Amino acid sequence: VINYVEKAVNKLTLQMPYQLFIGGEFVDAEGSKTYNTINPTDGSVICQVSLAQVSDVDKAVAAAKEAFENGLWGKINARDRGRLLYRLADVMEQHQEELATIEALDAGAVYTLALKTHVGMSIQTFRYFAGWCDKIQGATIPINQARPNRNLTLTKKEPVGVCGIVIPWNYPLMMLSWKTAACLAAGNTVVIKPAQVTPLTALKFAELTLKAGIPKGVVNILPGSGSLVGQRLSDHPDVRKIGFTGSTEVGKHIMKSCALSNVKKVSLELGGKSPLIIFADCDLNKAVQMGMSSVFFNKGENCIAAGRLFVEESIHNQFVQKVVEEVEKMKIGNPLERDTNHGPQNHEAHLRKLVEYCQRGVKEGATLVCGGNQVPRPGFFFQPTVFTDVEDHMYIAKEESFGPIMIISRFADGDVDAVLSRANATEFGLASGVFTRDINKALYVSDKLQAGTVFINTYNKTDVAAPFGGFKQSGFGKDLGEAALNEYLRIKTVTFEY
Amino acid sequence: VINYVEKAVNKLTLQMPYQLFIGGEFVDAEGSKTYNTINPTDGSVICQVSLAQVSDVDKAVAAAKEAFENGLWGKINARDRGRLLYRLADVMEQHQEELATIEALDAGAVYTLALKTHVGMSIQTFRYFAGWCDKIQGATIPINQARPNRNLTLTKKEPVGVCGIVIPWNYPLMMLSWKTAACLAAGNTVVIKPAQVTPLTALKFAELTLKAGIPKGVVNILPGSGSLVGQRLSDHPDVRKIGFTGSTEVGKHIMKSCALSNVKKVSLELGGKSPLIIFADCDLNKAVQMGMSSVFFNKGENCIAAGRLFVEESIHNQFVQKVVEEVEKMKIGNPLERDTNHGPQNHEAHLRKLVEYCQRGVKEGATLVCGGNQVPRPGFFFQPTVFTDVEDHMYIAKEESFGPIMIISRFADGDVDAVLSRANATEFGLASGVFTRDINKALYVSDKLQAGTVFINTYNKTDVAAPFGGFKQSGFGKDLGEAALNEYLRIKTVTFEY
Amino acid sequence: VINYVEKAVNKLTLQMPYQLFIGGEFVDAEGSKTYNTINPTDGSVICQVSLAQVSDVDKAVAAAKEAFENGLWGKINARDRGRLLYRLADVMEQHQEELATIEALDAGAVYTLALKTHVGMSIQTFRYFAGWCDKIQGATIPINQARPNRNLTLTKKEPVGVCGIVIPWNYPLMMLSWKTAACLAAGNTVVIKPAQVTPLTALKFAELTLKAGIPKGVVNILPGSGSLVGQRLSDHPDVRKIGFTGSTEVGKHIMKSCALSNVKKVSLELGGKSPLIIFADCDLNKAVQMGMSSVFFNKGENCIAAGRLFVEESIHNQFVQKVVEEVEKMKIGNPLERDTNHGPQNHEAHLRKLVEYCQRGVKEGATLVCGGNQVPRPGFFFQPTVFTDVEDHMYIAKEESFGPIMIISRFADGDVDAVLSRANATEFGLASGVFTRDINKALYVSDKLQAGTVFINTYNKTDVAAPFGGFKQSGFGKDLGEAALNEYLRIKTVTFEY
Amino acid sequence: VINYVEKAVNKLTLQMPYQLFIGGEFVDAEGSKTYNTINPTDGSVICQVSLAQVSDVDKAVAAAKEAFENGLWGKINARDRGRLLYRLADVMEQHQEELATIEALDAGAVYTLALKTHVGMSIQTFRYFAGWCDKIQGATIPINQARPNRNLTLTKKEPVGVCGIVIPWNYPLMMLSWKTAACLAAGNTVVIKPAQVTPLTALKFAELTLKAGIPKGVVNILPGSGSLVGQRLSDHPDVRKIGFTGSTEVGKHIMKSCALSNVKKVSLELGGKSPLIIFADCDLNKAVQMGMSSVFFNKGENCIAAGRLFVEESIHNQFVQKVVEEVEKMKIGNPLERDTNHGPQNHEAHLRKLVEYCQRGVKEGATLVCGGNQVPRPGFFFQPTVFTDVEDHMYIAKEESFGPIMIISRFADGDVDAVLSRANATEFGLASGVFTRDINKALYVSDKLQAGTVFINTYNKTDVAAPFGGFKQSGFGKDLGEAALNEYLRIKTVTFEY
Repeated sequence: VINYVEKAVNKLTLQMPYQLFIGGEFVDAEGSKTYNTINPTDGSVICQVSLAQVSDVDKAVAAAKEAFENGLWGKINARDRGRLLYRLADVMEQHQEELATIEALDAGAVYTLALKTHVGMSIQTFRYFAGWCDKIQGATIPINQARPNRNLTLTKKEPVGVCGIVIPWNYPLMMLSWKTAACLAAGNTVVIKPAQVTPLTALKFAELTLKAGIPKGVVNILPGSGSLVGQRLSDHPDVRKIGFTGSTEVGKHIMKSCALSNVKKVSLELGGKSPLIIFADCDLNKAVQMGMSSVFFNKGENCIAAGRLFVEESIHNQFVQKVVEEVEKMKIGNPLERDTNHGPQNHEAHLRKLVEYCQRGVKEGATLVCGGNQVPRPGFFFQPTVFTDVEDHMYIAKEESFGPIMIISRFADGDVDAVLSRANATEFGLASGVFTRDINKALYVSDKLQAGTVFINTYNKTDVAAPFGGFKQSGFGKDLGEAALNEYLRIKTVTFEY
Repeated sequence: VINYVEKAVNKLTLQMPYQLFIGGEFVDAEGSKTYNTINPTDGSVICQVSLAQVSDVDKAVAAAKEAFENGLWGKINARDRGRLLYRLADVMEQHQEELATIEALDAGAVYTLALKTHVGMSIQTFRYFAGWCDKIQGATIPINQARPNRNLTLTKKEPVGVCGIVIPWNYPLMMLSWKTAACLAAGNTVVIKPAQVTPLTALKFAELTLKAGIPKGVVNILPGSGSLVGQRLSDHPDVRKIGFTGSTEVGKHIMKSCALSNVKKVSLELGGKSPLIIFADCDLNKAVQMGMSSVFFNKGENCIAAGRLFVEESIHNQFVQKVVEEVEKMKIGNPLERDTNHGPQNHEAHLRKLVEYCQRGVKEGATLVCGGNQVPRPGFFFQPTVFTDVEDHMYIAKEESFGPIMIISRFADGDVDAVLSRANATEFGLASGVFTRDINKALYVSDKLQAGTVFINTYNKTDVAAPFGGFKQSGFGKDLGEAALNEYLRIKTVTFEY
Repeated sequence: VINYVEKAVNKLTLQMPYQLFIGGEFVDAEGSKTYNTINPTDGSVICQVSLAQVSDVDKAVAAAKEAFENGLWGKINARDRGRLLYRLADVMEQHQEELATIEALDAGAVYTLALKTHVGMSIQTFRYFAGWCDKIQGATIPINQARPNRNLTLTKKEPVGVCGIVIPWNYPLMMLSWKTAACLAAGNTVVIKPAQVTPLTALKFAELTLKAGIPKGVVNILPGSGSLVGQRLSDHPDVRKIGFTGSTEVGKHIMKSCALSNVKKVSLELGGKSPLIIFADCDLNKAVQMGMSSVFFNKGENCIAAGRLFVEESIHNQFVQKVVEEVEKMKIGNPLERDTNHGPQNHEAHLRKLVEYCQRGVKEGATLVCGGNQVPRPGFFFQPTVFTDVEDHMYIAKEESFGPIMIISRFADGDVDAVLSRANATEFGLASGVFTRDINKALYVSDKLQAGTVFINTYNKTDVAAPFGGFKQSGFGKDLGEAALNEYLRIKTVTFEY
Repeated sequence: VINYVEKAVNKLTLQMPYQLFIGGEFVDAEGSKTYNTINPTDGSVICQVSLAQVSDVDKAVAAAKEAFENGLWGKINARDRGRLLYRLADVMEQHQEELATIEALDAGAVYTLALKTHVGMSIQTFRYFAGWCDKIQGATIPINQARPNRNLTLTKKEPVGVCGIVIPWNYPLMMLSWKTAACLAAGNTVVIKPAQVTPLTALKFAELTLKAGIPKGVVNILPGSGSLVGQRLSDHPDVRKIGFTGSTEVGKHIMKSCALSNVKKVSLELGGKSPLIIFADCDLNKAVQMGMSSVFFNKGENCIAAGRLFVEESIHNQFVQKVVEEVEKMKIGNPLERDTNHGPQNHEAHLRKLVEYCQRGVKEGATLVCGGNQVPRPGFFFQPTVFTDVEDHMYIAKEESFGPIMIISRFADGDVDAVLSRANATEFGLASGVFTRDINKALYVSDKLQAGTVFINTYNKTDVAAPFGGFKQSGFGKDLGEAALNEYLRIKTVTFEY
């Protein structure tokens, strides 16, 4: 029997585990330490959650190691491992309303969006990777023959072993799912650290692994702080791989820690300052719709959000007025209400960063066209914001907001290479976009953009089959697609002579 | 007009450049600093070589950056890049005797081995990767369609940009070639740091890039110290990837430096303590030949050398008897003499280390069967050495010698799981081998060995098509094979809506 | 509602459709023509089944074509096509006892075997290929650029369209599933011609596609004769691909008919005369068990059955003695009885062929050790048969029996190339096998066998992930594995200049 | 010594072999039978060429079988096979002016074009496929394990054996090269039948394989008639694969002959009636330039030639004006004059068909804008022709001219699906094109065109890396690219239990 926090909301009775998940069991932290998780819609405490300590990380890694080395997970067929992951996706789908509600409460995710993306995409993720398990293939290789003898060379794809996954708070279930699905499909076991401020879908996911029949110790979940739990994962001598999504500075420190312990493999998705170039020959009304999506989707708490929009001089003014007209129509409110378009920011500290961000933008001389402030109501709501007259030297031209802030610069009519130069003048390279009806421009611009993803006449179009990862200081390695599996596999070369 | 050190030796005239190679020209280091390179056959000075300084590193990187961003290398067809690399291999072949002789002088490589391996495998490497240039392909992916609209998703494989390559001294030209061929085939430009003690084939290779018509700036070579030149390459904001081969300790430091600068990609090949398991049911004569090769090849200065032999108890004495008989037959001497089959160790400090290594082995209780000492002749020759009665706790059972030292333990007849457990009891995971005529044991043992390469009834059988890299603290990433290209490429996802 | 033949048997109530399945409905053939399907355990009529006519084929193809061009199947995401095929596998699993019972009645398949293989492997097949739908990917290719312009080249993997599947009677549901799963996973629609003698699991499968939600017209099933139905499919101008399994002479005629109509694509699996080579150094008791399986699995009605065993002279007599002991332990009876391990032959005309086959074997001079005859009982049972002293010139050394007839030849001790030569002296090349504990022999023999599949120290080990198809007159193209998808896809190359 | 026809021409002394090439020797046909090859520039006899008989085909196939089974070609490393094919490409390059002059003489290929395309692409083809030899790789597959035992499954890619290649007369050397390079890269041996009317570059090519060191019997060339030589190749019991390019009717007959002999593999490229769709929003002057190339390239003797141009109503009349202006500037004459744009048709019978084709187009009501008859001058020149007011039911809208005849229909402005319907209403499916600056039209149109190749904003842009082959009655299988290799390889599955 599992201890729950029960809550009746959204016409459901939520049953939320709140303890550490280690070796198939929900257990209190060492010395029963806990912390509060906060609802961004009204600032209230949802419940108390176990606060993992160093000894708890060690118990989790030990359980993951045992599950990998001696447990059923390491012995079953690749095809049966896949069956378990498909059953897990089915169990998640049976609980999708509940998971989406927990996400609305814990993260401020608009409920209708959370069904489709936060939860719906996580289900797609497990189903996609489940189908990879028995389709992961090595090679046979036509090497030179040590005549008069013969040689056969093959490669074997093998699991890396115990992995640590450290994730951020913007899409708690979905980020967990991206990495976990690929990690488990490859035959590994895992210790997951959700962001401290958003542990609840992760703990509910953990209970779902029990319903799906995932062997004990395969998945272990440790709510708690990065500087304690995350740090110990990256230092642990039995952990062989870290998968990380978060900030550039923490990513640096994680890679350092992987280096100084046991040269564990690492992949890093480190956010960005993604440019969107909008030419005068685009479909303007579509560009407004997609341009706004690029910035405001999931209240701007979106790794690939367009952090700058460059708009061609001759449509710039019409583009801005049309955006303001559409911004006025956005319904801000409780994420659980079906008419809500724009939910609260994830947590209070982040809201404060956003207020300070927009003060600095006004200070340095950009034109505030709308928004810029906390919305007057309970919780942590921020008004959808539009800046124009942004210049390349400005702080808001360089720094990632991670909030609903459209940062617009103009470019001269016909100025393709000049605008690309401005778009590429960043140490980030996560995403980018271009809107234009002209095929020659669309193709040339996507070639020249220095980003891991280029959207053409769309934005936010991710898919579980399409690899997602950054260039330069946005990190390296892919989540999603076949490419993601390579992070979680090792290649063994076997050469016979006969 | 290039300055050479000219030397008549081995029935040819060596013309050795000795300066830094930057932006397609040979140039002195800052303040014209130099150092001496030493011939391990007699301890004599071969010549003075430029000693690269930090500002030379910045010059090399800026030439590489400019070659990549604006030069012909970034504009030519992939197929034409391939033609230049195939022409480079042909120029290397035209100079194969000269290169092999430089290698014999600088590194102590036995000339007939150097022609076949050091040089011959380098020519194969460039020809292999030249064929990859126009066969590097991305994907088209069947993503969910944003109905009523359509979506097309593709991936583009793109070069990463300026790369830094830092290599060790055991196979100077061949290590350089493994990494450089894959690096250039992917369309990157490169700054290479050869080990300080062995710069000469690298600088001759650099001259050959001019004869092959490789555009200036594409290849830049900086003889000099790792603590200075290597460090600055790992720290440089314009370098996007480091490929490194060397010690675990330096690899940790490079990975750390990659993190703390700009999260540059890194691959690491870090050596190991590779076990070779010899069962009683093998062909014993062939096991002696291959077992000796596994230790003594290239005077044991060999990343994948077997660092422990486990020999089934019922054949252990007869195996050791036969090994001793063959060691007595080895001809130790000048690497340029055609009768020589064991040349000098690469440099004096390494010779000292081996003497000390064998002292510790005797001290801790291992039976010295033969060798153990410097050979009483000029230069840095070390005796082919056999230890028996080696126990798992011994220092020589855990530490990598990188010298011609066969380290033998017994295992009981019928043991398989017990010896595997002892063979896998290391934080390294580079290579391994198993000799047996039994199919079931061969397959089972290769499955169970925790190493990047498993040889079955052979050893040292590398091939340019077969990926090579370690597990655990032997690092990550591959050299050789199609898999090596992935270290040198980035994946851009492009998603259209139409 | 659907019309069923109801039958209480095996502690179940069977509900068997018996009509044509066209455009999502069971319908009578033109003129309400029918034929009888025969239970091979007693020779009784199971029921009457619609007898498809030419006008019915034209309707099936029309329904398939509409379903492809205008129906839902042609519009849904690949991922959703995959979900439907997974759902199909789940429905087949929910009905596995019933499907296994129908196969016992219709094909004489021993129920416990049918559950595990005929049905169990069919379920695996649909789940395997369901996983492929959203992982079928084309390429982007680094072509030469028409300077000063640029070029992009990609390939798209597309369905072929309407396919005809013509299958034999030995594994009615399983053969249907192999081809249909790959065909549908690639996005095609299908008209299936089951062998006239075994229509019933196919018709039940048809009903299960309704339960799974497969759009109408995607799967169409036409019980009837090959000379009428099969021939029209192969002639039809709207069918773009035929997948065929059966005899070499019908395969040739199908391929000719594909040629003369509209150059439709064709794949052919044409049976064989598969050699199994048993060396004296194998595990002998295992060789007896695996050797028995290679011949007697599914009453020898097995495309990959070993049609010749070559046994090394020093173990021959002992092998034969041990085989006869095991053959005597075989329980011949009703496939529905749990103790049965050898069921009846599929139908009467095949039983007649087996009797004549053995008559000719005795006539030409082989020694009949046991069997060779119809068992004295109702139905069409054939006694497990062993021949020894078979010479290469004999009819039974050359021609496929497709019955439970073990055909044994000796080869001299130490021969390898001589036995390989005899094993390869056939126009067939479907499967083959080798038993030996010697790694060098196993690898060498597998290299030299001219067959699509080589089993090493096992036999009948097929897997849904492992491609299966023949060389030479055994045909071309693969079922199972990623390779199977290629028979059902076309590649479009798209080249842009910009 | 080799017998040559010597000819002083184009500043060279051509040395042209004229005999059969069998087993590395040039030999007369049976009974010293010969035929005349005709210069299409003036109708003169170039020389007499051996006329292969049935007994000559059997000798060529015997030489190829022995070369494959017992000769060096079947024994060398894949990498060494690649080196020989690279060297062959280099020998062809050394003789490129000579080969291009022979092509001018024998096929009427314009010399400047023959250098760049007929010969230049043939050289690229060998170099591309030479790079594939050591990169052809099979798989290791994660099958279910027969517990308590283990299983390993791998695939091996192997050559098919003796192949026959039957080619047409439009690009004699280039079609030979496409097929032969992929065939040989995969490790096969080959018997080539050049079109009877154009044997000379093939026989010169054969001599070049001797200079390149291709082992004797690997390549065999038999000039002679399709109905005798080509027929015997497709009937031969030792030929395992036919690669064919030519007409649909011959291709059907070839495929039928493959069926009835020994089920040999077959690939077919059968020409087309390829539509080029030109929208009003294209770059019009470039549309005219590319539209002209699409038709008139290589005097229309081009299997991917646009056989219908659909031009949007609002630009139709201007398009046709510009075309007539460009056609009047075309220089018609001797293929050796360096200003010739338009050479003679390949041979007399083809010229006569072109005259009848144009009579038929006029008779059925199409408007002849220019040309339509034989240029008055010696040889077989045909006037570059333009037809407008072409309607869908017309013979010239359905049938391939294979000549310099632009066949233009309008389509209504703003229609897209309707023009697609008309473009797709053919049983052919080889190539197609679309000219438009609109990205959404380009992508949608390329998706909907039922053709193996779609060109966007270009035409005739083939590349040795980009697979080329038809859909529907244009045949199946690819030439060029990695995909071509699969026609020439077979897959062996090897499954171990241990």
